[PDB]
Amino acid sequence: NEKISYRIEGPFFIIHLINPDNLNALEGEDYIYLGELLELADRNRDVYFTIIQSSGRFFSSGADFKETSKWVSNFVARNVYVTDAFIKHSKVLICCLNGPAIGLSAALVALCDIVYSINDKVYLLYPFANLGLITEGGTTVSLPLKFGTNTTYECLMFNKPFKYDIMCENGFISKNFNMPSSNAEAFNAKVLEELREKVKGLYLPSCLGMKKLLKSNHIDAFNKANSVEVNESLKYWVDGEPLKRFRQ
Amino acid sequence: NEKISYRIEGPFFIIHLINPDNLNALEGEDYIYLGELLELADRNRDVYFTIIQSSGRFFSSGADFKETSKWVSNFVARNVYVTDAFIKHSKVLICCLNGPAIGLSAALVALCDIVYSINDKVYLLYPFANLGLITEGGTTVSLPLKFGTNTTYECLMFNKPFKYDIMCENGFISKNFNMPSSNAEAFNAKVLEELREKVKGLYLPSCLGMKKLLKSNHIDAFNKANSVEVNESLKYWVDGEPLKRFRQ
Amino acid sequence: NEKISYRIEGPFFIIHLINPDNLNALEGEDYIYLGELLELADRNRDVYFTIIQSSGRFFSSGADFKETSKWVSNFVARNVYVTDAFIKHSKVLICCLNGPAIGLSAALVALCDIVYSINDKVYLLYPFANLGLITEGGTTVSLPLKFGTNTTYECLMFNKPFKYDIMCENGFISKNFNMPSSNAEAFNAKVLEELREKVKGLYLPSCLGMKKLLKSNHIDAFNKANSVEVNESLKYWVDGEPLKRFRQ
Amino acid sequence: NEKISYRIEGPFFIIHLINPDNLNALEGEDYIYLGELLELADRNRDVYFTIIQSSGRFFSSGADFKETSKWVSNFVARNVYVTDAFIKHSKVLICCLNGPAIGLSAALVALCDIVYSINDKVYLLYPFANLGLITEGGTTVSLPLKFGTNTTYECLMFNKPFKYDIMCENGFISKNFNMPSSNAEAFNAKVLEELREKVKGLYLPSCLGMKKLLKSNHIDAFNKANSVEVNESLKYWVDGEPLKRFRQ
Amino acid sequence: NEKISYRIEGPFFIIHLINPDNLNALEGEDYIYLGELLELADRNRDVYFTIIQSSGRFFSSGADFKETSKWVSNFVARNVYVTDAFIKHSKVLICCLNGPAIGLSAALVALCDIVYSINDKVYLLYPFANLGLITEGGTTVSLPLKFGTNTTYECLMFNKPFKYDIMCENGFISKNFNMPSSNAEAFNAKVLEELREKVKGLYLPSCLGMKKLLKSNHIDAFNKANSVEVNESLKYWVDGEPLKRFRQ
Amino acid sequence: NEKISYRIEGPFFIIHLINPDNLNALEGEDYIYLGELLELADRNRDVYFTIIQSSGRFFSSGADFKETSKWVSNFVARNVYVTDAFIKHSKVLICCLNGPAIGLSAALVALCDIVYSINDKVYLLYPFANLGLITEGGTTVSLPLKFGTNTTYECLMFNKPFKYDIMCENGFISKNFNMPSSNAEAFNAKVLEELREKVKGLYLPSCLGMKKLLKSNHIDAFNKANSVEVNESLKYWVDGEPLKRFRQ
Repeated sequence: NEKISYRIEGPFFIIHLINPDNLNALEGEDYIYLGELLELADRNRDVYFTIIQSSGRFFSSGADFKETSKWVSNFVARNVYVTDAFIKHSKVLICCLNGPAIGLSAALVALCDIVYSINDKVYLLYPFANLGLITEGGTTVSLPLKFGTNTTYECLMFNKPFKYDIMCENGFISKNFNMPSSNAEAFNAKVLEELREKVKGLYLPSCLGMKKLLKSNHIDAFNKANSVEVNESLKYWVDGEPLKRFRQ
Repeated sequence: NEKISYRIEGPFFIIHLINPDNLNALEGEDYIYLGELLELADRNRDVYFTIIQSSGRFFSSGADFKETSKWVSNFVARNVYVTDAFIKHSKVLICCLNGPAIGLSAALVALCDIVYSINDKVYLLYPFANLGLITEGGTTVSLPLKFGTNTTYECLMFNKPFKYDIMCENGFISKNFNMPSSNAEAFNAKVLEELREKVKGLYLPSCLGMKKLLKSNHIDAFNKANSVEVNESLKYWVDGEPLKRFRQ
Repeated sequence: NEKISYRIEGPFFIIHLINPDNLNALEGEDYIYLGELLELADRNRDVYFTIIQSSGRFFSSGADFKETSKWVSNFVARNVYVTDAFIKHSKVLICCLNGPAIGLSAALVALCDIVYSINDKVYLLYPFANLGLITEGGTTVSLPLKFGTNTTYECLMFNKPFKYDIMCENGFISKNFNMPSSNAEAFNAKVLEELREKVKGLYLPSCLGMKKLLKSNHIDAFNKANSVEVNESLKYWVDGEPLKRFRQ
Repeated sequence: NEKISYRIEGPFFIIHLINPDNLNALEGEDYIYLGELLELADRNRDVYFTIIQSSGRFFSSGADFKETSKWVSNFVARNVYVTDAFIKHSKVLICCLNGPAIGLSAALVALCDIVYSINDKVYLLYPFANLGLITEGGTTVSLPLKFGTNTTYECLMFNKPFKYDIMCENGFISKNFNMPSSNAEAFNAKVLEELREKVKGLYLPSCLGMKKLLKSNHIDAFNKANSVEVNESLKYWVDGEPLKRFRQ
Repeated sequence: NEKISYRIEGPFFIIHLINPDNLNALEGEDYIYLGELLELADRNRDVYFTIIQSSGRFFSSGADFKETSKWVSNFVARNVYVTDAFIKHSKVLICCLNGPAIGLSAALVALCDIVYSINDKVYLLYPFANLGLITEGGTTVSLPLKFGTNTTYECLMFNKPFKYDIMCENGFISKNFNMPSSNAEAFNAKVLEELREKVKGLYLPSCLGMKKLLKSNHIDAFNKANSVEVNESLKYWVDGEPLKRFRQ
Repeated sequence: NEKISYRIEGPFFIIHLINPDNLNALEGEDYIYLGELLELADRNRDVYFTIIQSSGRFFSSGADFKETSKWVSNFVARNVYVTDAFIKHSKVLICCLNGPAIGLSAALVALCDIVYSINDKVYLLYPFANLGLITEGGTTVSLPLKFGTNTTYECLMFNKPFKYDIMCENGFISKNFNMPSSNAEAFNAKVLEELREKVKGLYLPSCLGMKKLLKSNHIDAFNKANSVEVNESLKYWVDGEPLKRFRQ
């Protein structure tokens, strides 16, 4: 893949979105690829942390759109697959939010264990109501969990962003680096520099044991959300509203 | 009913408490009526949102109190009935908090999906400990969910209000309109004006699909809370403490 | 026990850590004793509230460390026993945080229903990753519940404190008394003075009824966390990492 | 109570229905009394087994029937109370079926851990459909559990007995003593004689440990059945059908 | 529909398979139609029982088989739809087994509340292993429930029939009419004649109340089985094994 | 291991107890070894069925018994380990019962998916009450599931065998080969001969898909039983009763 790279640095398996010119819009095969990198990280016994980093001004603008139009099966398969990979991952998922994330890629940011922001202009947008669709990527559970149920209805029902202030107010962001949006690259490096200091001394397998115990609180609910979100959407696709809306 | 009106405006089924002289105190039949308006809204295929609006300085002061005194069966039936109607409603419930809500009507404000406040003097009071009673209207689940479990014990155990600051700190309020308490009517209009702009463009059935998926996270827990709250209270009624306290 | 006292004052069963010289470090038998005081409080029909108070500058520095080294069975038995006593207690648990709590005693502070702080220097530290161990004392459930899941991963994975600001931001603390750390004794008295005013008027059995309904939301999850935390740790003990680390 | 006696013989707390002239029909206070004997047995640390024995040709013909007619609250309270006592009992419940059981007393026979029959004419009848009522005494769970779900619908829907053949076919009866119905007294003695031989040698607290682990499989489902059976019946009582039918 | 008729006789909504020449093989639209008859029966407030009757020597031989071959979506939609209709039906489902049932129609016989057999040659066959498929029509739950888990593995793993003896041994059949297979018509009439006698006297809404309480024991498990059976099969379809096998 | 062999024959991974002189009594390391053979079978993508075969007149007489006596930790570790391996195994487990099984090895026979008996003298004995112990090897769930809850209390409470008649009455045995106990070897061969015929034609991965869906009905309950059985036993070991009894 040309749009996504990865490397391993000690106990950190680093994944990087490197298509800043297209706002790291991602296609179905890019979400499959992302899911296969998480499988590589999950099987590497040296890796303890999987860091998701991007580039440019946006973290990701979400799904890139260009009865064979029954092409929506490959769209739903790709969503379920990469959502499932984020849900079951056993290594510590850390998102470096270098800017806004929209759609499915905003959903994956909400499934990460720890999130860091470049600055206070980041936001998460879930435009399901404007696309004639419903929750996806496990957001049925992840948004009420991490932002509270009333805030969640305000954002989702009226297609409004989860902004920085709301993020800080719910503790979704562990640390804001307060750095210019023109350099994601320095933000990417300074997070890894800070991660290298905080793991010194620690017994890393302990991080994995805690995560495993922590993930069991909601693992059923996340897995069921992945399934009922798909099921419930089929009828939106059969009606055809998403198909108009997905064109302007 | 003279104390409660309703009208439909496009996709908004609007319910309005219009007894500002008695602080919109409500009797058992007023809670039944409220429950029957939610059934009318829930069956109207044009309605997508049910807005609960009040009048005057208070949203509601709660239950209006004036072996035939086994009149507590009609009090518990009315609580279960209207709590159940709020729990199962499939349209987006939006509360316009024009002032304080106390008791059962404070419980229904906590069951709404979205809440807006007129100003920073609003509060929610659950005086169960001062009435020799226990949680009701599904507050066993709704308060820890939307305010956090420690805050919940502080308010409930010592009969203390959930004030505006606590509300904003937990994101219970989506927007404070910062308007004088002498005009609920202008606050009621400006919320509907803002709701008319935010639904433009959206696919409304999408709002319902998300809600249905969202409500399933806690539907069992809310339904069981409605039942065990009643069960567990019976013995408080059999002792007689509420009966003294319900008189001064 | 010389390090822990208790007394009863009306409806308040008061437990007090009185070993400020050793930062109220506690041994296995001190955690057993704590668990037996909660059984005495839980069976006293006059008691409605169990207040946990300490002394000096620290609330508690946690476990005091000085194939017979299979002495870890008595360490795991003591943790399960006192965690279980906090989990099932039916009286209102109120912690007077007079300073930092670390380890197992930080875990018990997170199981209390209501927490008050002496001042803004208090913190909670869970150094499991630095000891080659995993979550304990029901923290698998209590930390994500009361601080949110992302904040929880940041603190636990990197051995970082849950500080005052994070505490206030999640509403973990009901009231900060803003008093010097040199006098826990005046902080202990002023909390009890304020508790004596807030219970006046109330029907105390109502406090117990609400708690019982409130505790049922998570009782299964807390009991299972107590068990799987032990189970999952055994292999950390069998490896031997904790044994080195527990020495410097 | 004149209709019910009890005695203790080593580790056996023996309860005996001794009103053969009225077919051991039982009134509300007799079901309360039965429930209080199970509390005495449950608290006696010497008792390991609670044997329920009757007299005459019937084990029990069920409830004995002779807005004050809101006397149905004391009928529902008595059912919930004695059902709950059978559900939570921690000692081995053994029923000596000396003949047919009908109604609520047939429900309690289905909640016993072990059942012995005098002869092949015993039967269990649940006439809920002929009384304009619904399942009670936890039969919603106990009948499908111990007789299978299709057999259960055939018996309940059409008011038909669970006969001996059906009982043996599902293993509801551990042993048929094949003795005449004219002597329950010899059947009562020969069961106790056989119980005295089978406990010799055994570690009795082991019987209690197994039961505790065994009861946890369905304890939630039994407790919820006790509650939803009552809830769901209220509307049958409010209609009035049971009231006619309860008279001929 | 030419292959399926229905009529209403007092409280019995009678559905009849009338294509004995093709062994009542059913196509996708015939399963949809069956599902729509259950919706008509479920909404008719006069109906209390829905009787499923067939004709000829077989109850049904199952699915009738004659990238457009992505025709398997309409095959999976039809299975989920009619399985769901049987799962949620609120009226008493009674199957008149006039002979063998195979496949999806054998699955629907296992979802009926009560089953009657014409004679001892009836059998139920689930040939999933011989078709390169997996459980369907909720058989994941219904077979272990009504036949026991070991018997279930023997039949399913090796493509072997659930025969009459196994049926009687688990109480799946309420009554065998012992009548020749050459006249389903007289068997159909004699069941309805016997149903007309057994409902006399009873309070029919009581049948519905019991069913509602009874169905709640497993409703979650049946609904989840309907979903995970589909999900898990997709990959069998993507491999292509069913497609060969579905041809000979 | 000298007492246990294994071989692979097409899709059958065959495990064989070959110590007929000691009635295939098994030690802790033999249960570990059994657990490691199930891991080898579970990872072999060619294997679809794991057949457990024994030798001589007994299938197995159970645990072979010959503060270092804190040797009970290695006894509880071995039980949990091999129980867990049987619980999670994904290949079809088939037990060839060549005679009686007692203790932990009787527990593993109850965890097999399919059971065949040599003749009608086989039995399963769970002597927990005679050893001052409680249920183990997941029998808390497996016995009530496969034999019914009343039968289960009769056998367990009074230390009585689950005999052949009870086995056939609950369908625990798929087929009795009716062969002399002097030749387990011919019974072992004739089962494999019959297994080779029944798999011909079938799509074997289908067997695995069904099993996976089937095992999910009770997987939580089996895993929790494995844990709470151990937990609850510790106090029986701390008392010391098992230690006397384990000697005569």
